[PDB]
Amino acid sequence: SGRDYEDELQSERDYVAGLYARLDAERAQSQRRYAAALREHGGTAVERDAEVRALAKDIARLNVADNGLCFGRLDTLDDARLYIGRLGIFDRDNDFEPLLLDWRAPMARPFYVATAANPENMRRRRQFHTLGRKVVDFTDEILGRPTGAEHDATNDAALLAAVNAPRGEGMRDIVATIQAEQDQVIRLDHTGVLVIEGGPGTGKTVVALHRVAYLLYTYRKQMERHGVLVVGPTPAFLDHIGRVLPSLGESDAVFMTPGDFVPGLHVTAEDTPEAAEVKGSLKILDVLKAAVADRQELPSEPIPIDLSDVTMRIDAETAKWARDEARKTGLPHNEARAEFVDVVTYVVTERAVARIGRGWLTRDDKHAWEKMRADVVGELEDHEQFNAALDALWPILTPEDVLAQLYTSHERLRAAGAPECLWRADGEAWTVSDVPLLDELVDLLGRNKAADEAAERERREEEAYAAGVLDLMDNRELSERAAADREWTYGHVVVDEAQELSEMDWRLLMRRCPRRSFTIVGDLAQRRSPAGARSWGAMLDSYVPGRWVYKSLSVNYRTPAEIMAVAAAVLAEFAPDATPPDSVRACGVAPWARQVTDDDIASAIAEFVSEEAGREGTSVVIGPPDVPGTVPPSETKGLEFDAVLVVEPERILADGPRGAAELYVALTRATQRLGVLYRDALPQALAGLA
Repeated sequence: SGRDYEDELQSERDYVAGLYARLDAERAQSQRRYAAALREHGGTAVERDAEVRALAKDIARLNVADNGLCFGRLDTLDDARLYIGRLGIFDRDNDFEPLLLDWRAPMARPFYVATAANPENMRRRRQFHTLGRKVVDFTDEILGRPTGAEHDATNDAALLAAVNAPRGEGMRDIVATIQAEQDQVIRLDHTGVLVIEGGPGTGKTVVALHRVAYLLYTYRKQMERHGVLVVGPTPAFLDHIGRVLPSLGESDAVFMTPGDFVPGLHVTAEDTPEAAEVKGSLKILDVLKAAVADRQELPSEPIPIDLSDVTMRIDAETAKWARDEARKTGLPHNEARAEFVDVVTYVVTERAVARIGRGWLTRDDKHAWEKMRADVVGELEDHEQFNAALDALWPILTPEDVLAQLYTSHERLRAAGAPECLWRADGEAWTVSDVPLLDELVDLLGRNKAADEAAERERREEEAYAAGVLDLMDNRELSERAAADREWTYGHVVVDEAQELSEMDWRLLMRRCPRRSFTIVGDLAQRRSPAGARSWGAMLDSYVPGRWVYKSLSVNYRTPAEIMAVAAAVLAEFAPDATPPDSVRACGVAPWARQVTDDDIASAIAEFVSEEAGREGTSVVIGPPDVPGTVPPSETKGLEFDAVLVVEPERILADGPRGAAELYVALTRATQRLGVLYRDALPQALAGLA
């Protein structure tokens, strides 16, 4: 925040205001011509209709571009300024100098594909963050070795400028290496599944978003109507993405946490690690199917049907055989219900007619036999007891019913083949591991056609009553339509912190992306989830074996080396095979530790809070929920802060079998300074932090 930035922003605001003035002038001219064409067009009806439609299309085109007219600016190496927006605007008075470029024009291509290691003759790319007509702010990206001058809202420019290292045995530009790796990630031709993995502080998220922007510009024909699915660990991370997400053209993005997959349901609770592991693996699919198959009951004792004349019954043999036929049909449960009903009806009807036709009737009397069968079927259809018995043997199911009955009772649990770990008192107390099972049960169960039809006709009847005429009887945004439907298929899927996704989450995401375009971002060592990935292949080979590309970003520049010494020391203990990233930037202040006493903890935390108010940037306190004014490390899993104050490393390191990774994430969050307080002693680590 500074007067220079404010003045540059004001200049850009004035330019955008002039653009909007031109927009309004053109819209006024178009509206006047539209009225004139409606009222006084002397041509034929077809010509009048054509001109009126052209003007209406023009007016609609102007209106849709009113919001967020301008995307940003390109500063060429030759100092030429190009403005990129939703529409092209030209001066007829000066031979059509473009005041604004339509983002799809070739001259606007660099705004999407340009990179800091293979620039398209451009010096700088500036992005405008806007609301309505006003520019809320702007952010600069320098396509070279930045000097840390211009404001970027990501600090990458200043941090890269703050690089510090000797030339080395072989002279290396260091910065150019980072630019080259990020470019080679971004400009990759492979449009299939891509995996980006790098140590913390390498800015993997922004690189991935740049890759997404490049893909969505290059292949806009194949993806723009399908949109993007951005999956994040926490809502705050998705707000961060919303802040830093580059231009997508006319496309749109749908933001979801793994607990948001089921439309209309939000879940935050976490299971025990054992239950999480069993629910996350694909071998739960064997349980779920079994849990469905168990709902197809059989009579305990024969069920009297009591036809008006022949006192029929349905028995174990008939029910068993009809259930086998329905299962063989291969349709979902709520669809195979119809086959089950049909088979039982046929068996009962044939027995009943054979009884009625005793002596005098035989199958060779084809017509009499068929009409007798039709009569008996008609009588059965309205037979309340028969229908109730069938509904008791093969009920219509919903996913919540299946999972609640499965979790709440040990009998159905054993029948499905699940272990005792899954039992819980409350069936419908959903947890993040249940969401993919609920989604899969929608495919396993399906819809019952007759029930939906009856509900529709009823709804029409009550709506006619409400309208008071009883006796006489979408234009949504891409994200709105996409998030409301589970069947929506996305053109691209972005997953950051992807190591936390279990096998079932990957199954769901692949179900929602048949095109198999994925940008997967994460770091395996940082995994906190019990069911997370141990290796990318184990997750991705079930879908794209040998057709997924791996890229890495070893160089680390955003987070100081001094705290990285401690982070690498911890990494050496909870993961002996792990190799930390190459740190190429030391801070001006080393991290610090102190043994804060029991009552001094609040004083120290408040002191840090007070100090960070006069500072510049953003900072946070990481600690157990038991300590006032602190957040757990998992709540910061994908974020970055200037200053972090960590509470009781020896305590948060012990919760769960994966606490060391949580502490590693917590320590590595900071970009400027790291303070830590402990109570007993250092946890046989952090010796380089004092």
